Amino acid sequence: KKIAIVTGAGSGVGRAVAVALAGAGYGVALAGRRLDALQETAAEIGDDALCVPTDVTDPDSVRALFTATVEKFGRVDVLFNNAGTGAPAIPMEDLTFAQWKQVVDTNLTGPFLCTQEAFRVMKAQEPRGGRIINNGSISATSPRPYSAPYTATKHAITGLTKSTSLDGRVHDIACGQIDIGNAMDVAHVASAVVYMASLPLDANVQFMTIMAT
Amino acid sequence: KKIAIVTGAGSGVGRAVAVALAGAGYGVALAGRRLDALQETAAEIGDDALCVPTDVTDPDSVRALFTATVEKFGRVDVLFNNAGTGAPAIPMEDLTFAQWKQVVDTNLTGPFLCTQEAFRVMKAQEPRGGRIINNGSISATSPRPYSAPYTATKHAITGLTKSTSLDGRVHDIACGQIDIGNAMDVAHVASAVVYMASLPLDANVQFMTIMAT
Amino acid sequence: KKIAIVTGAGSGVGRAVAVALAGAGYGVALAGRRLDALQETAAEIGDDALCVPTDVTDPDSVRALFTATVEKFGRVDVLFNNAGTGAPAIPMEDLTFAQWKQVVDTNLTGPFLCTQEAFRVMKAQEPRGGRIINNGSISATSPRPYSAPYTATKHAITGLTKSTSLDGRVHDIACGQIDIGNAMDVAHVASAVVYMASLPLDANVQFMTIMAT
Amino acid sequence: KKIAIVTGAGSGVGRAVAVALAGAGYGVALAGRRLDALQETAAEIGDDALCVPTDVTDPDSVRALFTATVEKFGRVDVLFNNAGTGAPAIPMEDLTFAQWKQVVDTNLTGPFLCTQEAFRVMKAQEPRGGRIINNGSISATSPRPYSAPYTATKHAITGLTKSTSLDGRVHDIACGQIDIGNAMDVAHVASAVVYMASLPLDANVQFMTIMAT
Ligand SMILES: [Cl-]
Ligand SMILES: [Cl-]
Ligand SMILES: [Cl-]
Ligand SMILES: [Cl-]
Repeated sequence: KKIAIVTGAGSGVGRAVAVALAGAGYGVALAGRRLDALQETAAEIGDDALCVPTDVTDPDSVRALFTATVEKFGRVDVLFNNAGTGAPAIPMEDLTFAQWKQVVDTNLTGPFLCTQEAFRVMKAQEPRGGRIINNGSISATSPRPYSAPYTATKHAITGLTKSTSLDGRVHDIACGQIDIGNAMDVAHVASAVVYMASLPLDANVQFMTIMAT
Repeated sequence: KKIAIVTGAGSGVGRAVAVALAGAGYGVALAGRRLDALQETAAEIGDDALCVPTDVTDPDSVRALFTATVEKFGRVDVLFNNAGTGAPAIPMEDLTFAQWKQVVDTNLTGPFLCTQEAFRVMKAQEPRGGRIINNGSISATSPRPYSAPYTATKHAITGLTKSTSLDGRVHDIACGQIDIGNAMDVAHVASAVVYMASLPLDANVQFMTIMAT
Repeated sequence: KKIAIVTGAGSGVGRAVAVALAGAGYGVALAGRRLDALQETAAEIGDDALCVPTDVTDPDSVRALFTATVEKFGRVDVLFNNAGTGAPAIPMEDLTFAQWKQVVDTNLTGPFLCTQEAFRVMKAQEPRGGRIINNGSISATSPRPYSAPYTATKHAITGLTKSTSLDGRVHDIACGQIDIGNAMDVAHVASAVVYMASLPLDANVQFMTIMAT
Repeated sequence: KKIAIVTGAGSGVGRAVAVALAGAGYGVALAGRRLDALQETAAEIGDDALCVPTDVTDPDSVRALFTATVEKFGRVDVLFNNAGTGAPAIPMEDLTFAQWKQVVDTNLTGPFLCTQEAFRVMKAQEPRGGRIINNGSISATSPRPYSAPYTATKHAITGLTKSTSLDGRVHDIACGQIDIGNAMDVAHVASAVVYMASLPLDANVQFMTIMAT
C-alpha cells in the first residue's frame, strides 16, 4: 500500500533499504544501472518488487522509472535518493575532467533529477505529497584524504535537502537526509530509513547522522 | 530485560518516552520532581514502572535514583537525559541572577550530573556499557526572541553529547542527542528515542533533528 | 575615541586584544581578576589604559567595571567577552561538583553577566549600540579527551551569541564570536578581533574560525 | 610583491576584492568572461593590473589564466575563487537540464578547476604554497525559495574548502571560505578577504560568515 522507489537498489545500502521497506509492507520499485543485481534484490524480497534498470543521471530514464512505478503501483510515496561514487584517491590536480564530471553527475545531478521527477509525480497524485530521503555522506564528520569530488558533492546534497524541504512544503512533500561516519552494517542505515519513512507528513527527520563505534 | 531511566518522566516528552520504552519491553525507572505526575505515568504503563521522585540538579538525589534503579532492575542500559526549562520571555538584561541560575542548573547541570552517574553505573555493570540519549532544543534551527538562557544551555547540551561520546567509548558507553524545531506531537519524539535506543552499541545515532510541518 | 572593555586582559589572547585595540586607537578598560597582570598589560599599551580588577562571575563587580569605564571614557563601544578555563583532564565522573561549577561560572555565567551589563550600557548611550565579541573555543572542530565542562560551556557560548545577535538588534547591538582550532600565536586571534570590531554596526562577522597549520 | 588572481573580477565582490588587494599592495590578475568590465576594474586600480578574459568552466582557459599570471608576475600567492550564479526563481521541476548544468558548471566546476590549477602552480613555485579563498553563499543561514541549484552548489563549496584544506597542507597550501547572509556593501566582503589573505600560511581563517543588519 505505501509505495517506494529505491535508487542504487542492486547493492549495499540501496539493496538493504529496498528489502527493509518491502519487509515493512511497501510496494517497491528497484532502480539501478544493472538488471542482474536488481534481480537478486527482487529475489530477496520475494514478493512483487519491480526491477527498473535506470540511469539516474539521464532525465528520460528517470522519467521512465517514475512512470513504470506509477503504472505498476499507482503512486509514489517515498523516494530513497541514493547515490555514492568517488573518484580515485589520487592528488586532486591529477583528476581528469571526466573523473570529476562522473562524480558530479552521479552524486549530485542524479539526485537532483530524481527530486524534480518526484515533485512532478508527488504533487499530481491524490492524496497529494510524499517524502524524499537523500542518502548523504559515509564520512560525515571528517573528509578522507584525496576526496574533494566526493566531499563537495555530498555537501551539495545537504543544500539540495534544505531547498527541497522549503520548496516541497506547498506540495505536501517532505525531505530529509541521512549521513554516516566513523568515530558499518547496512542493516542500521536501512532501519533508520524505514524509521524516517514511517512518520506522517507533518513530522520529518530533516537530518540524522549515525556513527560507527 | 533492557532497563531505562527516564528523567522529566511526569510530563510531555519524558512521559511519552517512558510509556513508549515500556511498550517496547523495557523496565523503566521514572525520575522527576513530583510524585503525582510520576504516578500517572506509571499508571499509563500499567506494568512495573518504578516511580523515583528526584531532583536531577542534586548530586545525592541523582545517585539515589540510579541506586534505586539498579536495586530494582539490576542494571541501567539507557538514560534519557531530559530537561527543558526556559526563563521568562523578557529583555535579557531584566533577568535576575536566580532566573539565569535556574535555567543553567536545570538544563545543563542536571544532565551533566546524570551523565556522570550513568558513567559510574554503566562502566561497573556486566556486560559493561549502555547508551545516553540527551534531549536537546525544541527550536533547533532558530532561536526564539528573549531566549538566551534556554538557547545557551541547549547549545551546551550539544557540547556535552560530543564529549560524552568521546569519553564514553572506553566504557562501551554511546551517547546521542535529539533536537526538534519548526519550519509537535510528543509521540514522534518518543518513537525516535525508541529507535535510537534500539541500536546495538557499535552503531549510534549521534544527532538527529525532527522538524514540524 | 572608540572605547573597548577587554576581559581576561592580564594574559594570553585578552592581553593581545587589549594591546592591539589600543594600537588601533581605542580607549581600553582592562578587566581581570589580578591587578599585577593588568598592570603589565597597561604598561605595554603605554597610553591611558584603565586597569579594573574584576570578578566577571560576580554581578556587582561586573556592574562596577562598566561604571568605571563609562566614568573614565564616556561610553562602551566594544566588549571582548573573553573567558576560558577548563577542569582537570580526568575521567568525567571524577569531577567534583565544585570543579564543574567553576567552569560553568567562568566560561558561561561570566560572559552572560557581561552581556547583560553591556545591553544596559549600550542601549542607554548616544549614539546608541555597539558590539559584543565572544571568545569561543580553542578546539573548534574536535573536542579533546576529558573536556566535557570546557566543551559544553564553549558550545553554550555559540547559543549565547545567537540569542545576543537576535535580542541586540533593537538596541543597535551586534554580536559575533571567534573560535580557533588545530588541524597558535595570540597575535592572529587579536588581529581578527580588531578586524571584527572595525566594521560598522550594520555589517557583522557573526562567526569566524581560525585553524593553526 | 604578493600576487593574487581574482575571478569574477569585472563586477560586484570580485571587483571590490581586486581593487582592495591592489590597494594593499598586491599584484593582481583580473579574470572574468568579459574584457570590458575587466578593463574598468583595471582602470580603478590604476596601476599594473593584468586583464585576463577567462572562462573558468573551461580547463584550458583556466590553465591559460594561471600561465599568463605567472608569466607577468612570477608566482601566484592567493586565489579568490569567486563565482555565484543562480537559476531562475521558478518551481524546481520547471528547471531545464541546461539551466541546472549552467549553475553546477559556474558555481562548482569553475572553482574546482581553478583549485586544481592553483595546486599545480602553488606546489611548483618557490617558496612553495599559498592560499585559496572560496566565495561561498550570499544566503548563509537560510536558503531562499526556488534556489535548489544555487543552494546545492554553494553547499558543495563548503565540502570543496574542507578537502582543499586537508589536501593542500602537504604543498603549504591553505584554503578558507567566506559566506554572507542577512538577519550588503561589497566593501565589507573585500575587507574580510584582504584580512584572510593577510595571515601567514600557518594560521588560516577556514570559515567566516558576515551578516547584514
Ligand atoms: Cl562529505
Ligand atoms: Cl537552542
Ligand atoms: Cl568546544
Ligand atoms: Cl547556500
